[PDB]
Amino acid sequence: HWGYGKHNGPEHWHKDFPIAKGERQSPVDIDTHTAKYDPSLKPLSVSYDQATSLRILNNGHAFNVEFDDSQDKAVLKGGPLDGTYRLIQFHFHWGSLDGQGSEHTVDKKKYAAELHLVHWNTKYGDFGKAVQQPDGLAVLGIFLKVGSAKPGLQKVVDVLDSIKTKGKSADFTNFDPRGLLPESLDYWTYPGSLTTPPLLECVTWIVLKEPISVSSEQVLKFRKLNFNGEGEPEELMVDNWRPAQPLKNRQIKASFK
Ligand SMILES: O=C(O)/C=C/c1ccc(O)c(O)c1
Ligand SMILES: [Zn+2]
Repeated sequence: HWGYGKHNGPEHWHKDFPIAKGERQSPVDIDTHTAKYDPSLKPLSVSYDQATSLRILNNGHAFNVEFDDSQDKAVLKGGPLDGTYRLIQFHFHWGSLDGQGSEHTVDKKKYAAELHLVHWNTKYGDFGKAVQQPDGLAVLGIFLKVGSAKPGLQKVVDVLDSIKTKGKSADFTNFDPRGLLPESLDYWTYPGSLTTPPLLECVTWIVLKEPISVSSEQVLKFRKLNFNGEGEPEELMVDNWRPAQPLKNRQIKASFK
């Protein structure tokens, strides 16, 4: 199957998922000088106070912290969005070195990692139906740079040993995702896609301008995870990021002047 290796990595995905060469693929490079401020963009509304996390799972490509999305608990609205989007899970993409790891880039700059808070449009009823729609998902992207530790990330770092290999999961209740947000909600937004197969073109991307800082020790722990399952040759889970894709006929809008 697909992955991030030399023989099954991003350059190969188009053979099983032709949409990989589509008109609105993600990630993209955000050219800060070309992005245009859009004064009509409403401020983002991130309501995570009633968030209910459930479990953390190593799925062989990244680890996902899953939330109960059977009710309007944790929701994203406003900004470029029409309607209410419910948080279903968050995950990260990271590198084998601090100089790479993010999927979106800013003026070609690569960050050490990137957090994706995934939300689906409640007008579509469930996640599976939402990914089949052009405005089905809203993903909040947050860059991570290596520096000071992020306290709100430590509980995730400490449970990683329990989900080292593909297919392993662990209880992960009472985790507050608000601890992963930067101070400012200034953002860039554009229409795009899932960045892993099936690469569906169903995402309104909202990428925050302000990165969060995490420590070298925190990201080092991410790099101890495994892509393989237990009892299989160890392949470290590093560089699970897709590189920037052609912008094509799209404009990236900024919420700030
Ligand atoms: O196939 C699915 O069921 C979900 C895929 C998925 C979900 C969230 C992402 O950011 C992404 O790249 C892919
Ligand atoms: Zn992602």
